[PDB]
Amino acid sequence: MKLFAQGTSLDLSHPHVMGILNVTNSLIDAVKHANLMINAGATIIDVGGEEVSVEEELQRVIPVVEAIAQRFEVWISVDTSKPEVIRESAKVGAHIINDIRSLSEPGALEAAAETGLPVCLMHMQYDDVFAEVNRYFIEQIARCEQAGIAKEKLLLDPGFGFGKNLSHNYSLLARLAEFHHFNLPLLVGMSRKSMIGQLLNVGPSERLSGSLACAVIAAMQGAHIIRVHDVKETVEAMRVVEATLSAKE
Amino acid sequence: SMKLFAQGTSLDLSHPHVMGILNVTSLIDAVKHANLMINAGATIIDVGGTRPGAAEVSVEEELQRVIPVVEAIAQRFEVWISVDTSKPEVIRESAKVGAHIINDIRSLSEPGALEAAAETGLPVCLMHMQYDDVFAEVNRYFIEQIARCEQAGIAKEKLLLDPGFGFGKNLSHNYSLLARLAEFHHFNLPLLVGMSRKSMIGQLLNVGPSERLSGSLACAVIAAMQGAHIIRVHDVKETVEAMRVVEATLSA
Ligand SMILES: C[C@H](C(=O)O)c1n[nH]c2nc(N)[nH]c(=O)c2c1=O
Ligand SMILES: C[C@H](C(=O)O)c1n[nH]c2nc(N)[nH]c(=O)c2c1=O
Repeated sequence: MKLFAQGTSLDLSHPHVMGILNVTNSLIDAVKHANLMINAGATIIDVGGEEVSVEEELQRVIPVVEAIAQRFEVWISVDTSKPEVIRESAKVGAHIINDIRSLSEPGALEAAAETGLPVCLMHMQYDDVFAEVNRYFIEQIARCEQAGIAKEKLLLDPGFGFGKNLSHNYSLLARLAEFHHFNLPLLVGMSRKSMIGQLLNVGPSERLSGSLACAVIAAMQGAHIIRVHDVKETVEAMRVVEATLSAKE
Repeated sequence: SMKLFAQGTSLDLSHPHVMGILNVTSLIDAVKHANLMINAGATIIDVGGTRPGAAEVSVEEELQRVIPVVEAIAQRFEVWISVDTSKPEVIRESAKVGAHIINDIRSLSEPGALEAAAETGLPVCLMHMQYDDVFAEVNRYFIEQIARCEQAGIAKEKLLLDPGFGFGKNLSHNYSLLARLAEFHHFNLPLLVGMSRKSMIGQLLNVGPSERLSGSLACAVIAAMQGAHIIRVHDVKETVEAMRVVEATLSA
């Protein structure tokens, strides 16, 4: 199970650490940061600046993708919902459209087909959160298939955070591997999220450990992309989960 | 459901537990390191005076080191206490002073240890150490020492099972055990594991003993999500943090 973008490939045969690059100096404060996270072992960067106008956003997020495409052989993930951004990021060398809104914005769906790139679908918004999020995946995977983006370019993200309380969150985390039925890759972002801040009662700086544990639980069920802030630590932990799932038969 | 019973008190093995490590190699300093682990969540304290090539201590030295420490805890905290020792005197004497778990990494193999672990009606932790299957070899070892114990005074509802992480097992042997670990629940006996800053993290990381925290946290959370009841760590504040999220996914 691989991804294909801008001529290259991503091997989802082992789990993958993606760092976060909120681009909200500036441009140099951005390439410095991505350098480090690549040094840490991030195999994808998640660039993003989000509301704001589509000119503010292009202004910020597009040059940063450019410098990274023309300095490191790392994969590049654009976090945005706007169609201009989708089509311009693709034209510079981005690999994954990452839309938290799931292509919902006017013309974003079509722009995402227009690029031929992998696109990541995340659930957002009766206590069957797993049915709720599965059927949201069953819906959107068809909405995109009608749009003509092949299912083999589709990535699933349950939507940790946002509007879900503690209970719902951890029911998803518990039933993560049940989404493997799609045969589609699973991206997960839980780092420093409130499902760790409430459980551990610590400022946003010190959630590193409850974080790491969410990263391992995900990965032990076969999650393919994990979206974090503390990359060096998550890579190291990801090293020993690969050592574990390789010891199986 | 499982629960461990010693010294007229119990132990809720349903949710996982974090065991700290109190190396005693003074006593003021031991009680201080006890309090901090207790604050950080430690439900058990392992008291220790067991490393390959380390100085052989005497039985006078041991009781000198370890017996005043269990005393200071038993009367100052409500925490459960494990003694890490392999000597019969240290067993009997520490049982007298309010010890809860006997932790013999040499599985009561010293002359008179089995007997001494009988005369004290406390739980004993069995530990495997030392071609076909390292899980097969470990399991047949638990099949053995579970019987030699039962024929001795003690019951099966007193035993703890622990495979042998560290102790010369190579990186795959180590990581294959961590992957078939839930299979040891077939015993229907508590699972205690210890992996903090071991060589399975030291090798696969190419990293010094200090900076194995993240690798260690991971091995704990893999072990916990498979149902290990007790987890032996130096970095306790960090382990109970990770176990809280483990508890949260296991539950909801
Ligand atoms: C704003 C927030 C954050 O960075 O904390 C956030 N932005 N973008 C995201 N994209 C994906 N695929 N999954 C996520 O969880 C996620 C986030 O949580
Ligand atoms: C760090 C040291 C070593 O491996 O040399 C060591 N001492 N005492 C121990 N007791 C239990 N129950 N389990 C263990 O793994 C263990 C150790 O690993």
